[PDB]
Amino acid sequence: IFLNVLEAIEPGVVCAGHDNNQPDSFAALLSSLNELGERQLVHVVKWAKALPGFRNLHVDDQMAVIQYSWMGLMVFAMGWRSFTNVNSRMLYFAPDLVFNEYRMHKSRMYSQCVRMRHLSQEFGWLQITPQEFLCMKALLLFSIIPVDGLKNQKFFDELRMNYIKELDRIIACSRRFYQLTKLLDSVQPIARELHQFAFDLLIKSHMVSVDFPEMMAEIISVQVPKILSGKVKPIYFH
Ligand SMILES: C[C@](O)(COc1ccc(C#N)c2ccccc12)C(=O)Nc1ccc(C#N)c(C(F)(F)F)c1
Repeated sequence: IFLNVLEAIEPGVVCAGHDNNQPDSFAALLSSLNELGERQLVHVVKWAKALPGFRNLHVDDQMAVIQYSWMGLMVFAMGWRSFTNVNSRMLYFAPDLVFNEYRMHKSRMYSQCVRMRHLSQEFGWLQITPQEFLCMKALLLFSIIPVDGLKNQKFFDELRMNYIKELDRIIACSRRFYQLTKLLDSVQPIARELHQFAFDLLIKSHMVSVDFPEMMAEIISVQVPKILSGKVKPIYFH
């Protein structure tokens, strides 16, 4: 039942709308990454709200965790696509936005991309199944909260616990749980580097010819700083 649900609500492919007939440029690549992220958010919200038990959370907490977890969710999903689609040879951000090393360098996000490629390879090395991927991704939505707590911390704690239990079941074991939790923890530092990058870019957006979509600009200026300043922190297993 649980896996049936995750499979059913998994979003289809989301395209960036990038012009691949134009020579690569920092401005063009970043405008496309921004647009892609904005398009993806729309689906992340619909996805999250259709997750088992998600509606139990206080309305404010729902929006909050989606926004805090947004980067991590996409890093994880992107690494999986890269693994399944091109065996981690390139970063599959979208069917029309595939990054080779040249693009990684021109985007000025090289270090972050390399780390995501390593994550992509991990899916292969650990032979992560599509079902483990789905459950781990759902768990990622419940892996970052305010140090001060949510409006209804109890409901969140209950939900996170239940999702960990579903991962347990899909595994059923100790060694596997160790690997998977270690993998999940690895997503956080990567999302952090991207959060920092996004924040720095927004602040200087008017000087690099980059354009930021409405929702993304709000989240980067309201939510991301809470993460970078340590007011909102990921939940690590280890
Ligand atoms: C530079 C930027 O356009 C900034 O975009 C974001 C800024 C702040 C976020 C927050 N909070 C945020 C959360 C989620 C996605 C993007 C976000 C970018 O990184 N885009 C990007 C687009 C698609 C995927 C994918 N898949 C990824 C990937 F996750 F890194 F892989 C990255």
